Amino acid sequence: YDAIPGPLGPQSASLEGKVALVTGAGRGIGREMAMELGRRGCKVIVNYANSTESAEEVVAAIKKNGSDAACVKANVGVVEDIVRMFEEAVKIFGKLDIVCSNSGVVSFGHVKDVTPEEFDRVFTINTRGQFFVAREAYKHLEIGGRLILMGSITGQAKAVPKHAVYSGSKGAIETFARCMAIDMADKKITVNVVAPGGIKTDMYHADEYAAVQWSPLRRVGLPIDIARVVCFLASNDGGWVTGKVIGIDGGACM
Amino acid sequence: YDAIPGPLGPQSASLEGKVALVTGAGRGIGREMAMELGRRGCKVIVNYANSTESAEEVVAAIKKNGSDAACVKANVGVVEDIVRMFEEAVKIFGKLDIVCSNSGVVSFGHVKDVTPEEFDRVFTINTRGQFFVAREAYKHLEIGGRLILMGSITGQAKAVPKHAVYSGSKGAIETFARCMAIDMADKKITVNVVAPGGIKTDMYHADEYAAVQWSPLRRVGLPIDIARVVCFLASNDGGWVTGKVIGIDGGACM
Amino acid sequence: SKYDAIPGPLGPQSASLEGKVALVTGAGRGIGREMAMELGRRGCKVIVNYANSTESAEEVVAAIKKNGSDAACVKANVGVVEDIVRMFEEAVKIFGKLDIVCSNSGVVSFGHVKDVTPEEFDRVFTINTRGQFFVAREAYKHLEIGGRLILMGSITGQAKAVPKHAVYSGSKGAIETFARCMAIDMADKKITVNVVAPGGIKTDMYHAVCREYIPNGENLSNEEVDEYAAVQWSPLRRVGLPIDIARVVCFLASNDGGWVTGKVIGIDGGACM
Amino acid sequence: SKYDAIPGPLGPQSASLEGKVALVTGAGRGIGREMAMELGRRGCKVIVNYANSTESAEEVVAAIKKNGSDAACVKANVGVVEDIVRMFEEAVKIFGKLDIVCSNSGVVSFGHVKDVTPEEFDRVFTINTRGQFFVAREAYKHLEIGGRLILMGSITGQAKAVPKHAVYSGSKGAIETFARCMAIDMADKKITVNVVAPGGIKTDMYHAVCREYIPNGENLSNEEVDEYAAVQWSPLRRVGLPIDIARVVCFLASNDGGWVTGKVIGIDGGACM
Ligand SMILES: NC(=O)C1=CN([C@@H]2O[C@H](COP(=O)(O)OP(=O)(O)OC[C@H]3O[C@@H](n4cnc5c(N)ncnc54)[C@H](OP(=O)(O)O)[C@@H]3O)[C@@H](O)[C@H]2O)C=CC1
Ligand SMILES: NC(=O)C1=CN([C@@H]2O[C@H](COP(=O)(O)OP(=O)(O)OC[C@H]3O[C@@H](n4cnc5c(N)ncnc54)[C@H](OP(=O)(O)O)[C@@H]3O)[C@@H](O)[C@H]2O)C=CC1
Ligand SMILES: NC(=O)C1=CN([C@@H]2O[C@H](COP(=O)(O)OP(=O)(O)OC[C@H]3O[C@@H](n4cnc5c(N)ncnc54)[C@H](OP(=O)(O)O)[C@@H]3O)[C@@H](O)[C@H]2O)C=CC1
Ligand SMILES: NC(=O)C1=CN([C@@H]2O[C@H](COP(=O)(O)OP(=O)(O)OC[C@H]3O[C@@H](n4cnc5c(N)ncnc54)[C@H](OP(=O)(O)O)[C@@H]3O)[C@@H](O)[C@H]2O)C=CC1
Ligand SMILES: O=C1OCc2c(Cl)c(Cl)c(Cl)c(Cl)c21
Ligand SMILES: O=C1OCc2c(Cl)c(Cl)c(Cl)c(Cl)c21
Repeated sequence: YDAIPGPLGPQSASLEGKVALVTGAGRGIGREMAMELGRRGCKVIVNYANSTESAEEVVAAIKKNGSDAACVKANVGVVEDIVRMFEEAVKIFGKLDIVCSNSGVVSFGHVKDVTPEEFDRVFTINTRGQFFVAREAYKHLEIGGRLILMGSITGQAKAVPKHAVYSGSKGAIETFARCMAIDMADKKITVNVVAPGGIKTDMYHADEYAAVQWSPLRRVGLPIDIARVVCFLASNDGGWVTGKVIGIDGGACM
Repeated sequence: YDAIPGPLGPQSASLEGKVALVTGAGRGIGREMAMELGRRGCKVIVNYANSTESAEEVVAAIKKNGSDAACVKANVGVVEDIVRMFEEAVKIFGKLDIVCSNSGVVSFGHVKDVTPEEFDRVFTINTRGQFFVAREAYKHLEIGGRLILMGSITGQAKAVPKHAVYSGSKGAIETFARCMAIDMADKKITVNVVAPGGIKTDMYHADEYAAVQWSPLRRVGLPIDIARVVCFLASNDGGWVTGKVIGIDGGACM
Repeated sequence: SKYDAIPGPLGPQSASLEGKVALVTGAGRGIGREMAMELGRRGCKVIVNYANSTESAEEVVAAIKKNGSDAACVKANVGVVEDIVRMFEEAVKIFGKLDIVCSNSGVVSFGHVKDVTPEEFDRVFTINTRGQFFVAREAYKHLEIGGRLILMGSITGQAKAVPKHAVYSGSKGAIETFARCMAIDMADKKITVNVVAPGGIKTDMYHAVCREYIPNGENLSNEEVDEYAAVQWSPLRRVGLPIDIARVVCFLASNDGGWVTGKVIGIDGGACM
Repeated sequence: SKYDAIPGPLGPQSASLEGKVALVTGAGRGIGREMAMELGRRGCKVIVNYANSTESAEEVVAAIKKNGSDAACVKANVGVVEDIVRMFEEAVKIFGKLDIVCSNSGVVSFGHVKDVTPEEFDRVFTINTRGQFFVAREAYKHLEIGGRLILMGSITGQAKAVPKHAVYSGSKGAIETFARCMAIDMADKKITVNVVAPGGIKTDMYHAVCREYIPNGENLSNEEVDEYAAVQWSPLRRVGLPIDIARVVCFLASNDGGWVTGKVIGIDGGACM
């Protein structure tokens, strides 16, 4: 039990030769996770449901940076798509080392106005979808693999009105991480959740206020702020971090 | 702002003349919530989905203790039932002061073995169902009302293997409570979650180990242990408690 | 099977504090005074501890007696462990037993971390943290089997946007961990240990430092402060009062709180700080 | 728009600590020594603080130099605020600047709450809590704009089943609140403040009190202890090592940790305590 796990020094942060799959990587945070993982030496499978041109654009940009990439279409709201996606994925690069479950949708509304269709739309993607991406990831990941789920500051936020559906769909992910860390540990896979505060993306648009209001550091959160933490968790540096929820919001209070 | 909210002294704990609706009150924890609320002076609407004979038995026992009660059949997995249930409910006693969302199902399985049907079965009742019972409760509750949702120690537990689905369905409730407390506060309704540890019920069966293992107090948790906290929250004593998660597990660590 | 035994009475009596003896530290003023009054109103005999406010302490004692319950004041400085030990010995000799201990005494403190002196850090922690721990140590020793220990925390223990409050906040955050750990130890006597964590509450502490939680509120009128506390710290749109806290303390102090141990109950009207 | 500016380098360089100067308290042994070594391995110049282990401190300093990075030891007792101030002044005069401060020094303590003495409580809090706060105060003052402050917590800050550990656990729990509050204050210099909360880690502290976290483990062999720690505290089935902690500290210390502030990162292999 004294045996050092992995390399001492900077190489422990290396993602060289790893293969990562990121869901919803054609745009926003998912796109930057893919770009950054690629820059650190990973071959990346860029999943998308709709944004096809965007997806091929991410794949091309990743190749331009020196790493192989490919895209796979799949809607996480359909478990059959998720199963197919992983089967396709492992055949592209031969194995899967890292899985970043990032696909998600936003929603707003006073609880009184929430319809079952809106609730179902959000939970099927943000919660159910991530659960099943996690199930398939467990099956296909290399022993010693990595699974990073997507949460949000709203999972624990205390002052966000008209956001019960969205927040609740994200809060659930935090418990999944704790519970899946136990189950998936039998293949030495760590399972963690990244919980971004506000981050500039299309979802975000739906700067000075965000800068001064949600951060003492006085700036806006960017996709790269999240991508960097994902790479840490995905590396050997994140080896003793499992079942945790990492808040990435610049010291926000919401 | 110096005006005292409600009566000073013991009367602040009184539930005399209140009308409460409890979901899944024909058995287990829900049955005891109904009995105890009744003993404290509440008229109780006993909801059930299947246990009809059990439901009428709870209603009869509550009457025998000195309070009026009635039962209403409704499956929380069907939002149409929930809407109907509340419409029926308010017509029985004329108003609704307290709503205890308690209906829930248990589930077990290593993440790898979870099917979409099992995941959906559990989330539709434990999460989606409670959300919609909450939505209708908001609509029908008296200004100054009370909404108590049902959680679990598993929402935050760290060592329960093969329980991602169940735990996650409960963890979501904790975020709902925080978010609904904001929305529902416009009618002065407090929203909280009770999170029981192991409690002796039918679900439980699925004593010395539970006694010594999950509690320094060295005994098993009972439905009344939960019912009592529910009554506190439901009373004027719980007036400044909103958006909170109250753990009721005798000091357990799971 | 023997575990099927119902702990305590079924029904409203489970919330009764009749014939209970409680001790409240810092009960001459603020939240502590109201805890004492409310506990007295629900049937408890109360030992009203105070360190300085003698006249106020006797006023609370007289008021509690007027409401129909016995009371007595005991002077003790929580920053001196010898005083606490002496206080508990005097307490059990006044009423014979101790069923409930409410550790409430505390001081507030403001200042950017860069400006904190070892003397200021020491002053706050000696009362808020060290003091509560030894009041707890003694409460464990003297409490009845099946007793109750309620510690005083604060929303600041978990708050994320309170600047210039590291010392005070940290002194209350420590209490949350004490509750979890002491709940284990004290359970060998069936004592439950919990923390009440209030948000802003109208008391002398409130008035003094209230403006220090409000961005550019140093020039706020008292009404603009109350109004700011009402709308800003609570969806319920009102200010927190000592009675809001006293009521939860009584719940925890009663048989209703029997399965509640090692917990932190936030009492802030749904505040985000 | 100006907020679209990317903070730091894109790619692997963002994890680089090249040309950084770090100070680690209690770096002569245990987790602190490894933090120093690993920081040194990633390109940092390190000030190895120690209070007693002089020979060990110079050994760490020599080892760091052998790995190709400069280092120097500074003696200071964290329980004495004057020592900490002097330590920071000496530190910035050795390497010219300070980019990273790792507050690691700490002592362990065991005992049922009833048996805790004011001297034992004071000994632990003066080093674990008071000491870390003043190392933090000074780190704020001397750190570069955009610096890093990593405080040492523990799984015990939130643990729910550790008996006879209220003093130690409480001293670490306070650190979690300090991080949230200091992150606000220290942000005016763009400094991020976080806490690393390890589970059981093989060091001298580990060996001594390990058996005190294991029910009836007082008669366990060293192997049965390691084996118990392996299976009992981690689904990953292995014991935690100083390097497991050092790696996370380096992440936080780098540009990768730029948006991570006011957080507590648990590093326990998924333990439940
Ligand atoms: N940006 C923010 O402020 C925060 C975001 N988050 C979470 O981070 C994640 C990324 O957010 P962000 O990048 O801002 O989002 P955007 O709205 O910019 O796009 C997010 C991604 O979700 C994908 N997606 C949606 N539905 C599906 C689906 N059914 N199957 C597969 N992929 C799908 C989209 O792909 P496609 O184009 O193919 O539809 C898109 O790639 C989300 O889960 C979000 O909830 C959390 C906190 C804050
Ligand atoms: N007992 C324990 O250890 C713990 C329980 N809990 C939660 O507390 C609640 C009560 O648990 P417990 O009493 O032990 O459970 P039981 O299994 O004894 O029965 C729970 C209740 O759920 C009701 N129910 C199930 N489905 C529905 C539905 N579709 N619509 C309406 N009611 C429904 C059942 O009614 P019916 O007969 O009509 O089907 C029953 O009344 C649950 O939500 C549970 O998850 C949380 C932590 C611990
Ligand atoms: N007001 C608020 O908004 C909040 C208050 N709290 C906590 O609640 C507790 C009481 O607060 P509050 O009533 O507002 O405070 P006040 O400022 O009104 O004073 C409260 C009590 O503290 C007592 N006290 C101070 N020092 C000592 C000491 N050395 N030994 C014994 N008793 C002492 C005082 O005694 P004496 O009469 O001798 O002066 C007084 O009885 C504190 O622990 C506080 O930090 C937590 C969150 C919010
Ligand atoms: N090991 C574990 O399982 C865990 C450890 N921790 C925390 O990590 C930190 C280090 O732990 P670990 O390496 O195991 O501990 P060790 O017992 O191995 O000793 C660690 C360091 O603490 C230093 N120290 C003690 N007192 C002082 C003082 N008064 N002033 C300055 N430095 C002092 C020691 O200095 P010196 O050489 O002079 O003796 C030593 O360098 C502590 O804060 C500890 O509580 C947290 C969780 C788990
Ligand atoms: O936690 C607290 O301790 C004292 C206090 C005051 Cl006096 C006020 Cl006004 C507010 Cl808002 C808060 Cl949150 C606190
Ligand atoms: O939190 C801790 O501080 C020291 C320590 C040791 Cl020395 C051991 Cl062995 C274990 Cl298991 C834990 Cl959790 C801790």
